[PDB]
Amino acid sequence: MNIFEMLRIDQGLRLKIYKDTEGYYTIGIGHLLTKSPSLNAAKSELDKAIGRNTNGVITKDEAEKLFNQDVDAAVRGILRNAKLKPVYDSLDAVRRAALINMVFQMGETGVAGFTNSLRMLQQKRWDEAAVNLAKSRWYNQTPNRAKRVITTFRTGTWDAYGSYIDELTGLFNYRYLDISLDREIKRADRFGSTVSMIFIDLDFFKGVNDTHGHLVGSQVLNEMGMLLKKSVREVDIVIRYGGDEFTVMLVETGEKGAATVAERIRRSIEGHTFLAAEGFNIRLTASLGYACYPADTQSKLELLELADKAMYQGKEQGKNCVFRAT
Ligand SMILES: Nc1nc2c(ncn2[C@@H]2O[C@H](CO)[C@@H](O)[C@H]2O)c(=O)[nH]1
Ligand SMILES: [Mg+2]
Repeated sequence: MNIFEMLRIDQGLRLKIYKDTEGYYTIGIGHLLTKSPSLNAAKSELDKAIGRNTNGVITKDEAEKLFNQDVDAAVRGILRNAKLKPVYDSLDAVRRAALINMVFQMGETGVAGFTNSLRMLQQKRWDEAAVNLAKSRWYNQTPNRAKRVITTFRTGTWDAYGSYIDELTGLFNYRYLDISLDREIKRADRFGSTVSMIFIDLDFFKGVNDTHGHLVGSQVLNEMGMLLKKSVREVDIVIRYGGDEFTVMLVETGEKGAATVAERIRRSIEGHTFLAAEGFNIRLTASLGYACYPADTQSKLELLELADKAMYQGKEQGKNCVFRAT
């Protein structure tokens, strides 16, 4: 965990322009391009910011450079702010990340208005700072993010963000499904775009544990996570759940893209030899099901239900297959 991954959890990563909660054109890890209603003005600013003719689309490397520029500007502003500089200078690196996080969300002036919280932070009175931080419009507006940021100030650890990471595979875990889904569905609702969910369940995975032992099976799941990430884009969200069950949430594409990605995943699993560098010859297939929002449903919960039912239909009809919700 680090400040990039922390803000990616809180703000997502997007490689095409989207609209934030106020309707403002944004890209990357929460980089506001403009408040202008003009998409053209947003694209002209994006080209200046990246230093390329982007037509509204950037690479992950570009988004992370833009993010680092935004962190540097937040720190330089903190250091020029008489109320924030002494607190920042006094904090350790993790708690500085929490302060920067607040500046990303609400701006420097907003953070500087946390008079009593800042006092307690400068005095290392962590529990009192956490109580004071929650007495704010910020906490009420975004309580889940504020609780994470507050826990980071209270503890000085990354644990509130690490609890979204699956230890075995390094993928996101089931706790991230709520956050990521709610966020990309809302962004799609504002923008008129599509979100698709793909459920993937390995076929006969118990047979790997039976033949090679559970430690080998766990390494197969780790390699499966790597293969899924290689098969999708950096804006797509890959989660493990549980056991040999994974989800992929597709962002920034449509129904045709969902079909293409699900078929690519199925084919890539079927063609892959697992643990080959360790001398194994493990072969697997998977059953996949997917559904698209808003085409197939206008309920996020139903979207999950339909993709899972489509996957199970594949399981019942021979496995090694992809079904879209009917
Ligand atoms: N090796 C291994 N097997 C698992 C893990 N999680 C679930 N499983 C097994 O995968 C099978 C899925 O049906 C079940 O027997 C689970 O016990 C894991 O982390 N490692
Ligand atoms: Mg299975």
